[PDB]
Amino acid sequence: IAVGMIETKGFPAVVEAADSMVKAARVTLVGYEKIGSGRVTVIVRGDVSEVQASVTAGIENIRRVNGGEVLSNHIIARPHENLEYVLPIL
Amino acid sequence: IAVGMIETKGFPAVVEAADSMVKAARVTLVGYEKIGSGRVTVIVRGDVSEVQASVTAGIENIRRVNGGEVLSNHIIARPHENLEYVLPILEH
Amino acid sequence: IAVGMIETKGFPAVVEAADSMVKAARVTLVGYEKIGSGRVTVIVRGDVSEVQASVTAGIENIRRVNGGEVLSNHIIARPHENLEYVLPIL
Amino acid sequence: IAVGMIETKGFPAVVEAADSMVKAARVTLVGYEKIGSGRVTVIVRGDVSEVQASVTAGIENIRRVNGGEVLSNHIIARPHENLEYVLPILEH
Amino acid sequence: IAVGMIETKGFPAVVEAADSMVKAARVTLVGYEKIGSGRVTVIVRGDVSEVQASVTAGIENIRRVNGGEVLSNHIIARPHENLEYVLPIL
Amino acid sequence: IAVGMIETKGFPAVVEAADSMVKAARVTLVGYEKIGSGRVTVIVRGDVSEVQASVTAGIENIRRVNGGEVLSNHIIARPHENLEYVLPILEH
Repeated sequence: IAVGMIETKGFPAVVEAADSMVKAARVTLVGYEKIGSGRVTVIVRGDVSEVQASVTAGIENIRRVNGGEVLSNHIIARPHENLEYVLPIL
Repeated sequence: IAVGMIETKGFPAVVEAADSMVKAARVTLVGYEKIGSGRVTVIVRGDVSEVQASVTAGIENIRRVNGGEVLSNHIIARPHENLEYVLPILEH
Repeated sequence: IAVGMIETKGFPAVVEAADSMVKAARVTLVGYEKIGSGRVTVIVRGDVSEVQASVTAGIENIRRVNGGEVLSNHIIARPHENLEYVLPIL
Repeated sequence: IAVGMIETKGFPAVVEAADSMVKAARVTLVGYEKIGSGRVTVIVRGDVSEVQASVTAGIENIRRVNGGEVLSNHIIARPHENLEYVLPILEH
Repeated sequence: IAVGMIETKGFPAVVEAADSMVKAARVTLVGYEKIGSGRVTVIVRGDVSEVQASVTAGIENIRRVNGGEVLSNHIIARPHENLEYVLPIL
Repeated sequence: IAVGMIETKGFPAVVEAADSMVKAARVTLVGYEKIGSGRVTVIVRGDVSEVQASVTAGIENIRRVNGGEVLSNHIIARPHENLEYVLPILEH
């Protein structure tokens, strides 16, 4: 039920973030959010330990990306149920 | 009928803001608004006291966020009814 | 029939602009316009003297906003009827 | 069949532009176009002489606008028909 | 079957680009693409020699535009058929 | 099942990228993605060898483009299935 997010400047980087994330750990990819300014976020759910593993992987592997830039990242272990239908984290 | 808002630059931050807000106090998260340029606002309604507690929590918990940035925040204790049907400050 | 507009960088500020506007004077709020770049405008109609009162209030009260920034503001006392259905001022 | 355009950075300015244009001369306001980055263009059609009078008025009246800024302006006296169905320069 | 494109910062300039393009040569205007950041592209098709003529005209005439700014331009003489329905070049 | 992407600042560049990619090798152009700020990505799928040949060609041919700029590029040889239904990397 944890949520993990990686926000990049650039689309290719966000794809590699996503790929690496789902490969590293037992997490599933649920979201891809654009907010303009080149800022795109990919979002996964899973056990916190796994989501935690997945996010670490994504951040590491983005430096493999020519032009890759990570803007922010975050994990929430136990997100409130109210978030599930306001925010595209589902 | 109070309204609280936190505007961040970055999406993960806005999610923490939201999570923190609804956890800290008895308030309902009613929305999330993009206006471009990375700027996204998370919005809650509740008793002023609870909204004030939600906003304070969200602001202080965003500093935990790697790459998190808070651009603005605001509370209106008693917003005018006119605002509800022009501005996205009732449930989306 | 006057039109008053306040444009801010930031959404919360635009809400406070709106709130203050409708509270100060006999004006009604009709519009909220986004043009990107963080630029959002709120728009009211009413008697010029009131719209005038309302805009003054909104500009004053935005400094109460943590992160508040006013970009522009304007009043038109007697807007042409052609504007009403091209521009979201209605 | 002339076309006149004024592009501003800021929405209130574009409204003044439009107001000024249709007041100064015998022209019709046919649209308003956003392309991002605050950039919004107001567009009119009319006789070249009237369009030229509209645009001049709009530009000079925007300096009245607090925070107003004009980014570009242009007139085409006799625009090619091809433009009408690719570019938003007939009534929106 | 050639494709010619002119990208400006600003809308009025893109209109003058378009106008000049279709006037200079035997080319037809097919596209107007926005990608944000003020960046708008107009797109024509025609014989390469004509498209070539049309693009030269558009670039020259944009300096007539108060506030005119050309960001990029390009011609492809013989674009792959796969481009026609992925990209708004048709 | 490899994926190749080229992200440009500017639309004409992205068209050259695409043209170059599908011409250089046996790959299919599956999309074009805007994320704002001028940033547009062109995306192909194919055998890794062909995708690698497509991307190299596109990058080197964009330097021909007047005003062309490449912001990022990337290839994933064996992308995870999960990506296909969250990210726009199957045909648009």
